[PDB]
Amino acid sequence: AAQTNAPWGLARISSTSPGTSTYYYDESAGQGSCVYVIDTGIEASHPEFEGRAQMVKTYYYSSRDGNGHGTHCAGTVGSRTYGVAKKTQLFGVKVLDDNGSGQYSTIIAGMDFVASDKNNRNCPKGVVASLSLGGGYSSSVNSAAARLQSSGVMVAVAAGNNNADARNYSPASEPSVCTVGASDRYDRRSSFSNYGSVLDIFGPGTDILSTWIGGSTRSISGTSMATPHVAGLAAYLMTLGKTTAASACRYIADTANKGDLSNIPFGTVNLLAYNNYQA
Ligand SMILES: [Pr+3]
Ligand SMILES: [Pr+3]
Repeated sequence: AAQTNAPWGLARISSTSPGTSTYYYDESAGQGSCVYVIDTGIEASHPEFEGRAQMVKTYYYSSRDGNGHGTHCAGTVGSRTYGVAKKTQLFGVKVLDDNGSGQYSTIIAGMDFVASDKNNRNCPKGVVASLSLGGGYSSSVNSAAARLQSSGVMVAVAAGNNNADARNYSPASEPSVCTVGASDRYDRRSSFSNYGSVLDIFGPGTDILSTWIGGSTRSISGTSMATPHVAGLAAYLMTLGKTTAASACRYIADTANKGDLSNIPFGTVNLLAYNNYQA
């Protein structure tokens, strides 16, 4: 399948080179997989989700995304126009408030929730969780991410926007998950992207167009935007049967574009998420 004039991030993930505009992908499009977006919520009513999104848990007064951040990330996972895996099922878990903030206790509860809740869903091709969030180092937050991964969920987490070593941020610094840095459309490390040995992979993160609340769209930047590219890619590859929740991050690194990125510090992987679609 081919989407013409795609957001640059989608085009990038289906090309060995920067600068292309068409997103090439297998028509299976992540069908049969499930992605939990653990964030500010998802505006499930957005036409771009086509009925494939639903809120399943909130830790606040409402399940509504009153911010937009979660809706943007969910859109990059699986919206029609802005999504990597355009036919996946999206599940919203609101651990962040409408200012985009959340307590670590709540974020941990949300991860534990997904580990259990997946056992009540039909997700024959597997389960992914996208965590576009984080703050300073916490062994408890890292452990929650490790548990979620161990439970059989492909966990993708943001590296953080501190232009620093991700070792000092959580859940980024949890080794057993998939820690995602951000790149821009000229294949530079995004100016804000964290780096370091714990990064597993980079995804498009600068000037990423996706869904927003109020049935709208906008372009924003962050390792928060790179993370759902990788979560969506994992879902897509799992639907194709090429990999599993336990092995998808490694598979994505195995098959990534290598050495294409600039301003990568020595000791940080130079690996950019790539779907290797061959029609
Ligand atoms: Pr290349
Ligand atoms: Pr890792």
